[PDB]
Amino acid sequence: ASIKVIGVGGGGNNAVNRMIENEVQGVEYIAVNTDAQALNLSKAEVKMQIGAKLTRGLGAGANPEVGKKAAEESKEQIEEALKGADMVFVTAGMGGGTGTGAAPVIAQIAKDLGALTVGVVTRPFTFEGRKRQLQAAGGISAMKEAVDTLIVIPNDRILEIVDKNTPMLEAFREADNVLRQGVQGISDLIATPGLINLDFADVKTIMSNKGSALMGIGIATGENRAAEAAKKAISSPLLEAAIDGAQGVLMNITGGTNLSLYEVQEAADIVASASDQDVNMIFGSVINENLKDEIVVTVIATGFLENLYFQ
Amino acid sequence: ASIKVIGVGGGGNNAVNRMIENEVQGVEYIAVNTDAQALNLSKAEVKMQIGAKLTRGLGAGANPEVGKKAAEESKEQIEEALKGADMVFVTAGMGGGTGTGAAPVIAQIAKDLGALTVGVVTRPFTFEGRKRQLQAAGGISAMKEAVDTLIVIPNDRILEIVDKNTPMLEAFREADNVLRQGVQGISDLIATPGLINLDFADVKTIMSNKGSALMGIGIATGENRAAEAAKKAISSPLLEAAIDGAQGVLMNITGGTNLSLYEVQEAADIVASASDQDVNMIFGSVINENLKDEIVVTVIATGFLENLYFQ
Ligand code: NA
Ligand code: NA
Repeated sequence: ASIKVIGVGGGGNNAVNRMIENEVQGVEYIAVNTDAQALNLSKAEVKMQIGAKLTRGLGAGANPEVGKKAAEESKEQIEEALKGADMVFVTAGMGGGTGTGAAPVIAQIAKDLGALTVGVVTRPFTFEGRKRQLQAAGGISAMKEAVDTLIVIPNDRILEIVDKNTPMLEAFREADNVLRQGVQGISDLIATPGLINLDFADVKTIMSNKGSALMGIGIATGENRAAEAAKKAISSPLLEAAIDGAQGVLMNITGGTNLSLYEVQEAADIVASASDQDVNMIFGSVINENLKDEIVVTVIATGFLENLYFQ
Repeated sequence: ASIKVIGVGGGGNNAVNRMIENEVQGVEYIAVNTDAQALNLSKAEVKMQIGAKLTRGLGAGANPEVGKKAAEESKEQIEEALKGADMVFVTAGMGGGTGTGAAPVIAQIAKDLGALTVGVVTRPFTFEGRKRQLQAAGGISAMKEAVDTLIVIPNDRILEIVDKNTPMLEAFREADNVLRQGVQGISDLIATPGLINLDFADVKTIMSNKGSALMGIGIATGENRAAEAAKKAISSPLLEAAIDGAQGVLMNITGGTNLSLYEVQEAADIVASASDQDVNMIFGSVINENLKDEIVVTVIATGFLENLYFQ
């Protein structure tokens, strides 16, 4: 019901701006940062500088311990901002100071206020280096303890989706779009008009597994678009483990006014077929009138036990 | 000081028997099973049938939920057996009913009595099938929540170490020997006479990280045996992640009376060199007079964040 999306650090702030630009419905936005200049580029109504005394508005120096202390020092302000939320999406890039350190604090605060708490985070590109990778892993570990479900987006896999000539700036931009998709894929089903909506209880079920979660996105146009987009979503490089490993599955199929119930069910069947016979699966559909013939299928698959996929 | 090794199910019971056969010092042995016939093959002084009413001595039917309930029903008996332990090694194969379900209960009991609680478990061979793999992953997940450190031994990697003509029976036997090595590698350093012993506090440090732990074993003979065994241990297929990912490292070098302090330090240097500059590393050495020219180096590396190594 009351849904808040809280963007923590640069990548999270970008995901929040993308949602606002795209007029995503039914949610309140909160932008959090230690970097006051980055925060002043936010489009969010609620802009929350944390660590003012500690960081002086200059960011966390890529130190997760500073992001953490900043969040701890602004605990009261965060609690007030999230008060009464039924669901909170805590969205952040991992590997820096602010996202890595503050997001897990914010997540535990959201849990403590009684919110269904969903983390949506990116693992940094390998090109960012080993220190970024290691810090990110620390953050992902803390986030996993602090949320109900943690959706982890591997940025390296984005480089498998986009053109090989994609510039680095656009690669980051695409990462932040995938973050936005991880949030909107779920929130739209609860908040926005479609052929099939889900209530909080429905979502709440699959979003309360242990392990971690992954997402896949598929886009298609043309007569066989529903089957094609559904297969693309489950075959997505973002979905690093096959969906038959998942304990729960949510499917969102979004399209224009020419998307039919038959297409929704056909896509759902394909996803169900690739899943465990005992999966808990839910699905919905929403209409975006700016789509003509394009449809977008987002699968969120939860309950992957990390130990099963250890290299 | 008071060290207990508790073998839970068939694989754990085998590891316990191997230690007893090899006269491992300084530890008390407890064998646990739901299968009364398997338990009557134990050499352990304390033999603990669990789930007598529930399973009638016939085992858990490969159902982890039955192993769990059996352990829960014998909680009092387990608490009495472990009472006062300073350290408890909970050793089990994962993927069956008894090991998978009972070991995590036993581990949390050991934690609740104030023991430093180390899990040493095997992941089943792939040839055992998908159901075994999935059950095992569930168990590893529960064990990780219930111990201070969880050492995970991938049985498939044993097939990379042994002869390609090794029969299946001997493959299982080798798995259970690696389990024993995971326990004795640590316990011998606290309990058994050597060039260099470690006290509880020393171990306790590296055994209290988060994430999971891995082990590597190296064996060599001849003039350059110490350097060779140390390099073999850190290059071991059992050590599925490179040791520079670890937060803590223990090295045990064991040999006959011809093993020198120089050799111990040389091996320790090689291990330290391959580790993170900021690793917490400890090492010791013990003498086994039945070794002539052979030495054995065991590395236990703790604090691997599982998310970092997700496929
Ligand atoms: Na950041
Ligand atoms: Na068993």
